[PDB]
Amino acid sequence: LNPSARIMTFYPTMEEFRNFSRYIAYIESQGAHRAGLAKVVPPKEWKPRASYDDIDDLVIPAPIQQLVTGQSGLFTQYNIQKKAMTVREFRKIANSDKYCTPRYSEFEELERKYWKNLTFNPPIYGADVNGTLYEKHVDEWNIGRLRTILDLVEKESEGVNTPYLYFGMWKTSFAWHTEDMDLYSINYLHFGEPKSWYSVPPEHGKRLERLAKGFFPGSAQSCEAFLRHKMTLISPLMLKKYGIPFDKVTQEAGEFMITFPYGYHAGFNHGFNCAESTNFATRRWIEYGKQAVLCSCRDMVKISMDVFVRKFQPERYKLWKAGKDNTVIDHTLPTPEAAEF
Ligand SMILES: CN1CCC(c2cnn(-c3nccc4c(=O)[nH]cnc34)c2)CC1
Ligand SMILES: [Cl-]
Ligand SMILES: [Zn+2]
Ligand SMILES: [Zn+2]
Repeated sequence: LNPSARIMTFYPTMEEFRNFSRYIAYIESQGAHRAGLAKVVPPKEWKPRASYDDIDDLVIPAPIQQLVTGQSGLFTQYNIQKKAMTVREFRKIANSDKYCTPRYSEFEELERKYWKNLTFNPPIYGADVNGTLYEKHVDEWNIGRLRTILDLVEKESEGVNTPYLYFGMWKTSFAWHTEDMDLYSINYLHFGEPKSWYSVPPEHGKRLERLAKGFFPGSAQSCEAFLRHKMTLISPLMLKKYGIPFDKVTQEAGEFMITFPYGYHAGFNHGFNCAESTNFATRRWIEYGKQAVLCSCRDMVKISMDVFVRKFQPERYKLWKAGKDNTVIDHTLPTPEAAEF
């Protein structure tokens, strides 16, 4: 299924939505993982919070000023940490004449304005704030407690399993990358202006890596997995010029985005908004975690796979420890939990 590897959108009912892990296995049975990114529109009746009029006192402890350098669709992003500020102070700056969104009719027009102006007037991103906007009683798709097998690290083995908040403004960006340990991720857009994404199918990920290595040879010699530094920006026109397959999608308030193992993604914010995210796992991820290429030059996020191999692959434990496990990943295959569909 999904032989084109295009980004799929799902509209689950209230009954289908209630079981997170089962619904993840369902979208994989439909071939959603092949694109490396999927959209899930929850039922209109479901709300994770009754109101967003009570979060002005929330503190953003480490805001980052995003400085961009480059030309011809090739850029490097540098971070400057600024002093702590509240959501109220952040919203005032985000909506001010200096940083607000420019006037536009079509999305294509805004996308052109982004790629033409990303090196001028550096914006401020209220990124990686530890916290949640979900109310305590919410049991459906609660980012703060998904309860997947990723919790086996947490049970006696900065958290990858904990929630993060992202306060955006016009022209704030996220560079090309896969998740830490090639895990899955979940992103919910709570309120505000849209967030646009770019994605490369996992079956074509090595092609993006080869292109990036050719463009930045100095970075590659210093670190094998330099894309994990999250500093590299490559425009969709540069990917098209070199025949790299990719897709695009715009996420609106009240919508979920799912990233899959070894799915490269990048993107930008249209204006003032707030997103919540975390990492999660399925049984299909274990092989991805065992084979993930890690950052060498840095301190970096490293999860021991030992606990997963004992529990889910006891027959291969001895062969794995000796380094003789030569399993080849087929990126098209769905998770074993999708067997019932
Ligand atoms: C400690 N942190 C762990 C998660 C790390 C991480 C991994 N992925 N990732 C992102 N992916 C998708 C969208 C966004 C986005 O809208 N803003 C910012 N970061 C994003 C951020 C950052 C560092
Ligand atoms: Cl608000
Ligand atoms: Zn990500
Ligand atoms: Zn490195």
